[PDB]
Amino acid sequence: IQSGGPRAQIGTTDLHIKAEKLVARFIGKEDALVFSMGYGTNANLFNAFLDKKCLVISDELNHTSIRTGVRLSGAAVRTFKHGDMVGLEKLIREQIVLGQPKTNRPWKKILICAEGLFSMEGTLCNLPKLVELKKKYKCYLFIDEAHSIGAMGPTGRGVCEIFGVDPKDVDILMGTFTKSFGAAGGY
Amino acid sequence: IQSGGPRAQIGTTDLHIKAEKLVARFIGKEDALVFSMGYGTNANLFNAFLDKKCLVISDELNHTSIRTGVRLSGAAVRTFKHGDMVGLEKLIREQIVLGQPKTNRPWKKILICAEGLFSMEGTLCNLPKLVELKKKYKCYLFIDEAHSIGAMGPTGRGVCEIFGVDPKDVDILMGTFTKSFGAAGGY
Repeated sequence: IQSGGPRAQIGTTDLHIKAEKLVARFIGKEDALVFSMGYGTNANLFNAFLDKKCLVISDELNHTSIRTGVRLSGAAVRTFKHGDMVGLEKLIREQIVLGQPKTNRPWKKILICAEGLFSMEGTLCNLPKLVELKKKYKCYLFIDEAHSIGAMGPTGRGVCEIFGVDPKDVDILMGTFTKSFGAAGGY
Repeated sequence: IQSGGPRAQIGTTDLHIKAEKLVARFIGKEDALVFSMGYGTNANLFNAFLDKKCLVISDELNHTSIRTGVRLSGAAVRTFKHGDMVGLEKLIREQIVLGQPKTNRPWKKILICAEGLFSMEGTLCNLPKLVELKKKYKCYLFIDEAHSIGAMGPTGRGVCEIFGVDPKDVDILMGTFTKSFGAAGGY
């Protein structure tokens, strides 16, 4: 029941490797990592791959962990009304045109954050149209499948199975084992 | 008394090579070209090395040939009042900040055009301060020594000799043999 330390120092075992391989095969992607907390995952991801010259366009109903993780990095934030895609496209166009505030230089990067299922409304996210705009405007996509994985779809793979979307158009997928697997952690 | 054709086709002789070498040695630069007209030189230079995403900051008293050459290329033009350097620095700063019009992207290039001696006022150009700002703000310098070369300076080299400026801070120097050499052409 005792760990050794960080994964980089001594903490890794073969069980971690097996779990990562099995999760990656289950989702349909190439590789995966596992952590000991979902809140920590969402809080420490964006700090790692973002900066203060980038932009994040996230839904207004996102979880608190995503907000904390984005706040820790330094990027700019703009939100669109929940379940509205014309507003999303309009915001994307306007923010590409305007550029960085007070300097008007081109945005170095644009990331879109959403959720597979919002667990206060019960609604889904319009994944096919999100893929359409991300391909058209060269954005990136981040999806949080905390409540979708394991419990939705014909065989339980989430919203990609529900909408028939190939799980290669989504740049980063993350979820937790807490909701529908009776365990703890994230990936 | 007959030429053959363009310099690229058959028109070159050894006399052209000797003249280019001697002019380059006389001015103090590394290499030079000679043409058959000064108006044509000024009209066809900027078309060759400029574009529509660049900016030209020229004095308000420049010759007509410079204006035609700049107009033929497509670049944007802004002028500063004659004999005023605070306005020049202010314009440089504002135009670097603002960027390309209606798009606000960074200026791809900035070129400053002046004259060694303005042959309607009799005044010179403040070469040392022009060099100071071009070095400070990373601009480029173009000088038109039509009336200065041959007839000004301790030994007749122009405004570089008058101000003691090393003729390496000036990116492009051009003049004519019409005024003070009793001939025709330009370099």
